[PDB]
Amino acid sequence: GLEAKKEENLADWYSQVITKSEMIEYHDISGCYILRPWAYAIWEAIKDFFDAEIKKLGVENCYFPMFVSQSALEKEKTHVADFAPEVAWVTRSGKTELAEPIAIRPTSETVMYPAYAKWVQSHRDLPIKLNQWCNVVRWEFKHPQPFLRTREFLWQEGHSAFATMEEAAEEVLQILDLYAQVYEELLAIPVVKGRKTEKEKFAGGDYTTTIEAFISASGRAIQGGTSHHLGQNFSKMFEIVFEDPKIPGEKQFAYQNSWGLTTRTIGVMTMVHGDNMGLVLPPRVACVQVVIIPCGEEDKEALIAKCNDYRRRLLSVNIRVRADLRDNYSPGWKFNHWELKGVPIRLEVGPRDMKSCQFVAVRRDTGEKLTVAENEAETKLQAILEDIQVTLFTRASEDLKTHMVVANTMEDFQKILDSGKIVQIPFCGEIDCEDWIKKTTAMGAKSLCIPFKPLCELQPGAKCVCGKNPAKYYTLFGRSY
Amino acid sequence: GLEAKKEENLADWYSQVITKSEMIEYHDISGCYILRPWAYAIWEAIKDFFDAEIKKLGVENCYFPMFVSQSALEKEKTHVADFAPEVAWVTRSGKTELAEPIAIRPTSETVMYPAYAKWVQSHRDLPIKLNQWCNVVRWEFKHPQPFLRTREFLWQEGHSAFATMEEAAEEVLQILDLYAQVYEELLAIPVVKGRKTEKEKFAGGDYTTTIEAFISASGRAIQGGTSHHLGQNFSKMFEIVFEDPKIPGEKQFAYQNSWGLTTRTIGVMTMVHGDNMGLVLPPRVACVQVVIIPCGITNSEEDKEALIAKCNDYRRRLLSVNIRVRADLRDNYSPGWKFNHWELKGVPIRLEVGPRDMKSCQFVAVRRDTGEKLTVAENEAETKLQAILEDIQVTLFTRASEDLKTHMVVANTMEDFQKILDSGKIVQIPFCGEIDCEDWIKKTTARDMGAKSLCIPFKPLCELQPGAKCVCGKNPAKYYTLFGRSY
Ligand SMILES: Cc1cc(N2CC[C@@](C#N)(C3CC3)C2=O)cc(NC(=O)Cc2ccccc2)n1
Ligand SMILES: Cc1cc(N2CC[C@@](C#N)(C3CC3)C2=O)cc(NC(=O)Cc2ccccc2)n1
Ligand code: PRO
Ligand code: PRO
Ligand SMILES: [Ca+2]
Ligand SMILES: [Ca+2]
Ligand SMILES: [Ca+2]
Ligand SMILES: [Ca+2]
Ligand SMILES: [Ca+2]
Ligand SMILES: [Cl-]
Ligand SMILES: [Cl-]
Ligand SMILES: [Cl-]
Ligand SMILES: [Zn+2]
Ligand SMILES: [Zn+2]
Repeated sequence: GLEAKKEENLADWYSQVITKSEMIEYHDISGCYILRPWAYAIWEAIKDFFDAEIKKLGVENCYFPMFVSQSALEKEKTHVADFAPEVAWVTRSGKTELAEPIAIRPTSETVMYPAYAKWVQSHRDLPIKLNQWCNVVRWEFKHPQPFLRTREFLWQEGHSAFATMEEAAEEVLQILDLYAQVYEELLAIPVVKGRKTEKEKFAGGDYTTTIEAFISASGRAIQGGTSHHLGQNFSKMFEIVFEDPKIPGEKQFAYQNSWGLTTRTIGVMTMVHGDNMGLVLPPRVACVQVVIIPCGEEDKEALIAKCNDYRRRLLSVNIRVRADLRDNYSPGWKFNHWELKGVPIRLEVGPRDMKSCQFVAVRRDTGEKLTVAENEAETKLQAILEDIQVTLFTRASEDLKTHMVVANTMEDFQKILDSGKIVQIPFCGEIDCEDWIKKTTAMGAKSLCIPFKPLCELQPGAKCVCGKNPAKYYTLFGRSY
Repeated sequence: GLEAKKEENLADWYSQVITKSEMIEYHDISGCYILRPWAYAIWEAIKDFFDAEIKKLGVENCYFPMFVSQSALEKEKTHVADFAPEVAWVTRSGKTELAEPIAIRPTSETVMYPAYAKWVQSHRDLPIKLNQWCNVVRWEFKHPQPFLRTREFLWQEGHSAFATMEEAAEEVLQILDLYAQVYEELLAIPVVKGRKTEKEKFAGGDYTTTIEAFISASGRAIQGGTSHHLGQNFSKMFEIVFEDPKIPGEKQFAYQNSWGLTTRTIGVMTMVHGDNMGLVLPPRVACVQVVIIPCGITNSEEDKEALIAKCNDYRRRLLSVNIRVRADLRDNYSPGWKFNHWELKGVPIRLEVGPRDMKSCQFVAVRRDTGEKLTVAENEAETKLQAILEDIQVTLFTRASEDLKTHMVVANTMEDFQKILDSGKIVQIPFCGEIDCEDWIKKTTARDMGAKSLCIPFKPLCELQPGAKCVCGKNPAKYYTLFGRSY
C-alpha cells in the first residue's frame, strides 16, 4: 500500500509510486536506476509508435559506437564547451591504461558526423536521415531523479543532413509534431510547443524547438522532447560538404538537424496522472489494460471458467488482458497490487454477478464502479478504455489551462509565479535580462519556450518586463526541472 | 564492383564486402565500428524473431544500468577473474576525478543479481525471467574484426532464476534451440549444438551449452551463441535466497541461467554466404528481397511513363503477398550502377523491366545466389518469385550444410588429428576432458594457431566405444569432442 501523499511530500510519493508499482529499482550506484519490465513496456509502446512514424518520413535505424575520441569531441567549440563538464571518460581497461582516454557519448553529434563527412561526396548522397535507440551518459553531480533527470538514460536520437535549408526546417517541425503526438496522443499529457530563447538553446545549434509539459503537483514545467536545427555549424567543423550542382568547384555545407526523446516521458506520465493510490496508466500505453479478478465446488470451477471466458473475448478484440486467477493471493491483495500498477480497468467476477450474467468494471482514473451485462463485454470495455484516455487528457488539460496565464509586469509576474503557476510575459530576449529575471524571482524562474501560439497578441510598443528594451515575444517562464 | 577475392585474401575480401555493401563504417577510434542501416536491419530481423519467441516462454524485457561498482564486480571471484583484464573503467567526469572508479558492464550478472536478491523473498517470487537488448564492452587489446570479435557490440542477454533445477535445465535447452533456429532457419547457417569443455565453459557457471558454426573459407569455427546453466554459484554469492513452507526454516538458493546472442551473427552470415560479387542475404532476413529496376529508359515520354507504371504494378503486387520489395526508380543513377549496387548488398532477386519485355508481358528475374536469369510470365510474378525466394533460402542452407558435412570428420589418433586439422577441417576426437590435456592439444597442434575445443556435440558423428582412450593416451575418453582452429 501507498503511504505518502502527493500534495504533502512530493518526492516521497514519487519514490513510493515508482517502486511499489515495480517500475523502478535502485542500483548500487546513486543516480543509476533499473527499469523493471512494467516501466520498460511503456518505453516499448512509445518506440513502436515513434519508430513506425519516423520510418514513414524516410528515416533509418543504425548503431554508432558509444565512445568518442578526444579530437572529434572538441571539433565544435560551443557544443564541447557546453557538454565537457559532464562527459564521462574511460582511461583504462583492467589495470592497463588506454593509449588515449576515450569519452562516453553524452549525445551522438561528434561520433556520427565524421562518418557523414565520409558518406557525403555529391548532392545526390543527400539527404542522410538516421536514428538510433541507445543509451547516453551525462555525468552531472546534481541531484538525479528517476526517469526525469538521470546520469545514464535511454533515448532515441535522430540526425539528418540536407542539401537545402528548406528541407531541414520542414523536418524540424515534422519531428516536433511527432513528439507532441507521443505526449498528447499516447501519454494523455498536454504540451506547449515553442522555441528556446538564445540562453536556453542547444549549444552549437541555430535554433531549438521543444515541447513543455506542466507538473501541477510541483508547479514546475519540464521539457519533454526537443528538435534542433543545427544549420551549418557542425558541417563546417566536420566538413560535411558537397560540390554545388550549378557552380563548378564550389563546396556547400550540408544543413543539419538533430532531435531527441527520452524515458523522461515515463516520469512525466507518472507525475501528471499518478494519484494517492498509485500509478495511473493511459490505456494507450498500458502493458495490461484489463485485469480479471475472481471474487467470493461446481461453482468455483464455473467462476474460473467464466473468468476465462472474459479473457478470451477481450483477447479476440485485441484488448490487452490478464486474468489473475492465482490461488496464492487474496482478492483484496490483488485489488491493491493492480491498482498500484495503474491498470486502467479492473474486471471483477463474483458468484452472484456470474449467475446473473453480469460483471463489474472499475475504472482506475476515477474509481467508479460500473455493472455491465456479459453481452456487452467487448464493446463497453473498449468504450471505457477510450473514455479513460480522454478523461486523463481532459483533467491534465484543465490544469494546464488554469496554471499558465499572462502577466505584463514584473510585480504580477512574481505574484503569479509563487502561487505555483507558469507565466507568459513580454520578453526582450536578451541573456542579461533572462539572468536578471532568474535572480529577481528567486528557485528562480527560467525561460521555458517562446510559444508558437501564445495566449495573447503582443501589442505595438509593448515593453519587456525589464522596462529597458521593447518586447520581442511573449515567452513562457516558470520553475523547471 | 568488388576487387579482392575470397579464396585469395580473406581479410581484404571481408573488409571490402562489409564496406561496399554499406554495412560497416570505420570509426575514428581504431578498432571501433559503425553499424549502418543495411547491417542494423539484419539485426532488427533477428531481434523480431527471437523477441517474439522468448516472450512465448514468459521472458520480459527490461533495462539495467551500464555501470558496475567495485563491490559488486568482485562478489563472484572466478567470473570477475575471467573478465577483469578487459573491463573498461570510468575514472573522471569532465576534469573531476571520481572518488571511486566505476566499471562498464562486460556482461550484466553483477549488475542484475543484487536486484534479484532484493526481489526474491519467497518461492512465489520465482521464476524471474528477464532479458535486455543492449551493448557491452570487452576491451581486449588483441586486434578486433568487424562483427566477429569487437570491443563493443550489441547483444541480448537473458537472465533467469528458478526455484527448482528441472525448470532451469529445461530453459537452457529451449533457448539453445532458439539460437539454432536463428542460425539455421533465419540465416541459413548450419550449427553444431554441444556443451563446452571444462576449460571453455563460463567462469563460475555449472555448465555451458553452445552452437558452433564453421567458416569454410578460413577453416575456422566460431561460437554463435551460448546458454549457461549457472546453478547456484551466483545465488550463493549474491544471497538470492527464498524460503518455502515445504522446507521449514531453510534458506534455499535460486537456480539460475544466463544466455546471450550478438551481432556476430551477421559476420557469420557474411563469412558463410558471401561470394566474390559481394554479400548474399538469405531471403528470410533480407531488408529487401526483390529490387525492381527499369532498364533501357533512354533519350517516347509516354512509353517511359508506362514503364514506370508497370514497375509500380510489380511493386504493389509483391507487397500484396508479403514480399519485401523496393523499386529503385531513381533517374540520377544508371541501370548498371543499380545492378552492381544491389548485388553488392546481396538482394536475393533483381527484377528487371525493359520496354520490349513490358510490351511482351514478361520480366526478367536474376537470383543473387546463382546468378541465373529467368524470363517470367508477368502473371506469375507473385507466385514464381515466392518460389524463387524459397529455393534461394534452401540453396544457401544446402550448400553451407554440405560444406560443414565435408569438413567435419572423426579421428582417434593425434597424427590423423594433425593431418586433418592442417587440411582446413574440424575434428571430433575422443577426449578425456581434462584442462591440462586441452592445453597440450593446443600447444601440440600449433607446431609439434593451435586447435581449440569447440563443443562436446549432443549428437556426435560416432558412438564412443566403451574403454576408448583419449587421444592423449593417458586417460579414458569421456566423450567425443569437436576441436578446431577458432575465432
Ligand atoms: C532522463 C534525462 C533527460 C534529460 N533531457 C535533457 C533535455 C532532453 C529533452 N527534451 C534531451 C534531449 C533529449 C531530456 O530528456 C536529461 C537528463 N540528464 C541530465 O541532464 C544530466 C543530469 C544528471 C543528474 C542530475 C541532473 C542532470 N536525463
Ligand atoms: C561480437 C563479439 C562476440 C563475442 N562473443 C563472446 C562469446 C559470445 C557467444 N556466443 C557472447 C556471449 C554471447 C559472443 O558472441 C565477443 C566479442 N568480443 C570480444 O571477445 C572482445 C575482443 C575484442 C577484440 C579482440 C578480441 C576480443 N565480440
Ligand atoms: O542532445 C540533444 O538535445 C540533441 C537531440 C538528440 C541528439 N542531440
Ligand atoms: O556473457 C555471457 O556469456 C553470459 C550470457 C549472457 C549474459 N552473460
Ligand atoms: Ca552542461
Ligand atoms: Ca483495496
Ligand atoms: Ca577473459
Ligand atoms: Ca555439474
Ligand atoms: Ca532459518
Ligand atoms: Cl472528467
Ligand atoms: Cl535588466
Ligand atoms: Cl601417467
Ligand atoms: Zn528585457
Ligand atoms: Zn586427454
